[PDB]
Amino acid sequence: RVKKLINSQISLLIGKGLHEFDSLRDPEVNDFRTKMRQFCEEAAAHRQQLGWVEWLQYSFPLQLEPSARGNRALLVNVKFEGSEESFTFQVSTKDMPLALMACALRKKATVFRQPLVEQPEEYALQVNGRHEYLYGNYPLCHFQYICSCLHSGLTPHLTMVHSSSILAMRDEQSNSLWSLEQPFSIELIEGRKVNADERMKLVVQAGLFHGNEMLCKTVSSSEVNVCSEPVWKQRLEFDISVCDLPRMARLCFALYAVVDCPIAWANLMLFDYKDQLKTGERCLYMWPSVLLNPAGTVRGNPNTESAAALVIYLPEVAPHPVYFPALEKILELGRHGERGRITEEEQLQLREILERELYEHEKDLVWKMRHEVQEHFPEALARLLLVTKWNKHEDVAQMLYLLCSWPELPVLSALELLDFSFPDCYVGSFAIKSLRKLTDDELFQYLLQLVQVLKYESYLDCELTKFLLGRALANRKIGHFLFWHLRSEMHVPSVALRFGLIMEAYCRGSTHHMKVLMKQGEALSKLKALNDFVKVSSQKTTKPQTKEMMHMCMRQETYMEALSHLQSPLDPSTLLEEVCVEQCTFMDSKMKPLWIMYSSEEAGSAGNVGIIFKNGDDLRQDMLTLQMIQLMDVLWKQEGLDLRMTPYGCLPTGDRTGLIEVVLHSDTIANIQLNKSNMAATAAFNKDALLNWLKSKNPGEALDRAIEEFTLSCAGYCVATYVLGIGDRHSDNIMIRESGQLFHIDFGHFLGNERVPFILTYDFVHVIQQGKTNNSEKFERFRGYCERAYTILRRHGLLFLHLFALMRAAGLPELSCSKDIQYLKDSLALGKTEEEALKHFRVKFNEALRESWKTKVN
Ligand SMILES: COc1ncc(-c2cc(-c3ncc(CN4C[C@@H](C)O[C@@H](C)C4)o3)c3cn[nH]c3c2)cc1NS(C)(=O)=O
Repeated sequence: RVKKLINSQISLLIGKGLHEFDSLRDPEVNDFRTKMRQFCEEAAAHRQQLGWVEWLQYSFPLQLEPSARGNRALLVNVKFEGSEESFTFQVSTKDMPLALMACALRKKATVFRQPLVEQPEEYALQVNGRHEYLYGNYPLCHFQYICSCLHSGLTPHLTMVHSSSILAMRDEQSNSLWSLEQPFSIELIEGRKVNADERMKLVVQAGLFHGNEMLCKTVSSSEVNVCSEPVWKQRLEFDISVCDLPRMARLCFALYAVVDCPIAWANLMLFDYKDQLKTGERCLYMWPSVLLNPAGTVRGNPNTESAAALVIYLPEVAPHPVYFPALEKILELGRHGERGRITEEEQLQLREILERELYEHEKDLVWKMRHEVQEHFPEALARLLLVTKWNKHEDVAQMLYLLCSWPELPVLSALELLDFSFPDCYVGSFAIKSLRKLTDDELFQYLLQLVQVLKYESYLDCELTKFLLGRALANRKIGHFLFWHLRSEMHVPSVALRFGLIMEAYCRGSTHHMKVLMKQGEALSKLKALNDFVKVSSQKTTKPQTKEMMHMCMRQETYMEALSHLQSPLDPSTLLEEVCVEQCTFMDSKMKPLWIMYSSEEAGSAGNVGIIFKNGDDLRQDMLTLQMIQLMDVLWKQEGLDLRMTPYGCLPTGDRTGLIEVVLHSDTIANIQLNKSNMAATAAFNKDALLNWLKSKNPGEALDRAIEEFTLSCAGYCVATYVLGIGDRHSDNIMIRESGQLFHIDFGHFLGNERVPFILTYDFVHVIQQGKTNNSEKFERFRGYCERAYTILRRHGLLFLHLFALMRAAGLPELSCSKDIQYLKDSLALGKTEEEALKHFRVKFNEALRESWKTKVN
């Protein structure tokens, strides 16, 4: 009964019935399902037996300040679970949670006149009405929650949770090739269901690829007249022996009409998932184009009824099955050869290119010196993997002999190896091996890219999937975001099977978390139906009329139940308790997004949270932009610079659907600049508006801190939008917080899409200068923040480039070519010394001040 129940709940949550994986009768899907179910159920068993602190590390992973992972006194209100009563203690920032625990326990002993059996060690500190905890040996200032409280001046509210109450949570949450010298060849039989102009002819272009690099030149078929069912029945002979074909070789096709006109493409892996070379007839269910697409999926289009179908024939090269030689035979072949006997002058020339795109002779020097590359320049592995002739088996074996004895490389170097430019399974396997040392916070930071890399994968059962599942089942937040990255792409036919299969495997490993996520999905189901109603309604009547009707709809028990008592998909730590129907509304833009507010008596002031549900637009690019700004913030803070950034949440959840985090106490620059009457912010000059509003919100001494907050966030956003090429910036997509904090919203365009200049808006220069026409003391202190922030990002120039290259797998239109990646290389001026790039930045900063000074004049 329960086995049947779990499957039906998995089918509903993943957004595809489990029976549909079975109907494929594909042994690759069936072997993935049994192997990963077993792998996931082991993690489940390991977890259900963890210690109580180890359970806190899984369920409530520490949220530490970027400064700690690698005095000033304060009031903290502490209480005990089974009591409404609480005590406020004066503590220090330098103090550990345990000192506060033993403190909380002394006052409870005096209040109850009993010398308490318990020790501070037995308890943990929960943030009031949040799935957040404060434990480990870290001062209060090192926790993201205490640090936050110190800037908004607020008192931290904590609850003492006993070890027995945590274990209660743990318990309630239970579950031979190299002797085939003949040239490679296929028989292109015919084409099916093709749709093209009857005037033209159909040509099939096939190509053999090892990622982006061609194994041999391309070949085109004979020009056969346009008709629905074209016929060829001709041999295609490639310029490569069947002995020379690498394990990860993909045969690519491109059907196209000509008098050029793309129609469809399709790719397949020449070797199956059991290392066996493929034989027999092959029907290719084609994907529609807009010619050769090597990066595209190697699985056929699921829509067999409408899609084009080319019939090929991989012939029997031998009378018995042929497998790719095992590692033991590979390492034995590559074990033989001559080392690099190079003179001091060529060793200097080698050091020049290995520390530096290179000429043909320069690739010959890397290859000869492949042992000195391994020995003295191991971090130059990727450059050596690029010089390898992946169309020669002896060359691949010599290379794969060095890779098996290659020392582990840093996380930075491992991320580059994950690229499609490195298609070898042993190279990919080596990348995950060097990525294991990634901490949970770093893995969280790069989890979006690692999920997109799943789209480059040639087979279902892979190291990257087992790695992502392993880390996801060891950490409930990683698991949370892994699920939503997969769930949000189920509508895309090319990944739906892969992604469907990963979530099922996850769900097997966490039955309780599937139930938690089903609750998020039920809430998002209601929000879609309500948002649709608002779209239709706003077209038929006034905003108060639609708002009231949204409120009536929300007040239905079905809605009240589905929309309340959940974990936020934006942040699993945030609990969305009682839905505040009176505060819910909708935005007046094209997609009419929903503004949903929540309150929690258990969480108090911190439990006033809201989420925005937006349906109609792809939100993935916003998310990427936001994650990139957040990374900058993390990087700046690791160098001691806090630019008071607002890296608010944005998470795609489904088809052109997702969530945006509400920042309360903020309004857009435009709304403030409206300069309305009978308000505190009303101005004598419109340039006074932002400043007047910062004054109204910040009385007395407080105003100076708001001007500083503005200056810091501004400098951070001026740099963030310049490096990322964020354009279409106006007063409607620029916001200000009551604390003085400036931040940007709605990122529709990045990376030029051409050559976006640095912008200094005189409205924000007027606040920086404290309303003074000239204030060089304050203006140049802001230029210093821009510079420092700019020169810190350049030091991690290789990281953003490594991350943005991986994001090319996402299929975002503004991230589709090397022109987009080049944009970042120019914005960070990576091909320059720190001096040159700085002088250049100043040229562009002064170019922006001259442009700002246009308004200043009037
Ligand atoms: C990807 O697109 C977006 N990305 C972000 C936001 C957005 C937009 C806002 C926002 N825009 C205006 C206001 C302030 N208003 C909100 C209104 C409900 O109540 C007023 C008191 C102040 O807040 C916001 C506030 N916190 N978080 C926010 C996020 C909106 C959108 N979509 S859009 C431009 O609304 O179509």
